[PDB]
Amino acid sequence: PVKLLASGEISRAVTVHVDAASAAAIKAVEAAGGRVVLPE
RNA sequence: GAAAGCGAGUCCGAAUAGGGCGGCAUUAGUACGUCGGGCUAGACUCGAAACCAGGUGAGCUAAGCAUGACCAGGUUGAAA
Repeated sequence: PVKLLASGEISRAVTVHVDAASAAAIKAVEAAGGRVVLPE
C-alpha cells in the first residue's frame, strides 16, 4: 500500500493522496492547507 | 506487537511502572573488488572394520545326478 506518517514538521499547504495515513498524519496536513485522500 | 493493527510510537494493563523504538550532542548508505571468518558442498591430505546395488564364480572345495573305471597276494572260514 502507502501509509502517511507524521515525522517532518515545517507547516504548509499540500494535498496528499496516500493509500493510508495516520491520525495526526491527516490532522497536520489540512491543518496548514492540503487534503489527505484515501481510496473509496 | 502473538496478531488485528496502530504509528515515532507501540505492545502489557481497565491510564500512567516498565520492555522494545524514535529524539538523544551526534552521526547515511549501497554496488563492485582483495582479503578475515561463517554456512552448504568431497571440503586441509591420506587410512577403516562395515553397509547397499548389480553382476562373476562349484574348472579348488562341500555335496547331488547320469555314465564308466580300479582294488597284487595271502588269511579266516558263516548259512546252507
